[PDB]
Amino acid sequence: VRDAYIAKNYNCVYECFRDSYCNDLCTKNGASSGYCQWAGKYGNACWCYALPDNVPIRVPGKCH
Repeated sequence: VRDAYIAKNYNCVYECFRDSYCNDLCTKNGASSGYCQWAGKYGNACWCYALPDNVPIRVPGKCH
């Protein structure tokens, strides 16, 4: 499992503004927790906590 910017299709996240949405989103994939986090490198995103292993999260620089 991991803590990271969850991906969508091609190393892109869910640009969310409702931590709660994440709290539901991440765990919905099987994460233990879920919060929307933001940094800059890739902007804002959902930081899934203890997200399972089958979900390639994203960290490239730019989504594509």
